[PDB]
Amino acid sequence: ALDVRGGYRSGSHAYETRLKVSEGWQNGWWASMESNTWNTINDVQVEVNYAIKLDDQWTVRPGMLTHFSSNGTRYGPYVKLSWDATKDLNFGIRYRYDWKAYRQQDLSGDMSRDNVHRWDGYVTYHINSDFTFAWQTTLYSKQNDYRYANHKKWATENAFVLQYHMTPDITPYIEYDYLDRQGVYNGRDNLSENSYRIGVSFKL
Ligand SMILES: CCCCCCCC
Ligand SMILES: CCCCCCCC
Ligand SMILES: CCCCCCCC
Ligand SMILES: CCCCCCCC
Repeated sequence: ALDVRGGYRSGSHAYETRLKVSEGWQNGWWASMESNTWNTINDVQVEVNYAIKLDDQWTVRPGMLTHFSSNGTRYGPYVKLSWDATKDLNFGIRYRYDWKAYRQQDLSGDMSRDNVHRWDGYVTYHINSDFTFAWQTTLYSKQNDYRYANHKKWATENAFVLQYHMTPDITPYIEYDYLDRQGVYNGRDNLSENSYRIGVSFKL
């Protein structure tokens, strides 16, 4: 599947575009590659996991998200648990440890590693043949002496996605995210970060 997404961030006063290609294999392997651009008025991420079928409803996915930026490489081993409660309702939970392969100045001025503990919760609800609603909730916290742009050692994200199944292989969507007070505009941080996004996913 190919996903193209454009987004506006209200606190950062910035536009971002994501181009993403993802595929599940019948042997259980799954992978994704994406690029994200950032235009104030950049990253590449590779994700791989393996789907362990516990039964017809339950799947465990050991995986890793590798994140490439100009600062360097960040490795995010994870485990995701997925439950298809019904054909129309799926729940998911993931814990990921984001470990930076590069050292950065911490809040005390010492060189350390800005590693992160990250949890995501997922609910996907196929409302009817036309629409699917998905919510992803996220909590991450710092392992070491660093902070987020909200002046805390932790922050949240909440992503709300409405997908319209126009075609069986074309799915336009709209999305609203609240990314905590993590907006940064001209060195000034602690801004409310609303995120408004529109995209479309294309199946083969
Ligand atoms: C899923 C990998 C677990 C890594 C946790 C490390 C905590 C210091
Ligand atoms: C068994 C996983 C529960 C997922 C919680 C959903 C939070 C949006
Ligand atoms: C179609 C009306 C029910 C949809 C609400 C469920 C959560 C988005
Ligand atoms: C079912 C949608 C949940 C919305 C949560 C909003 C949290 C402030």
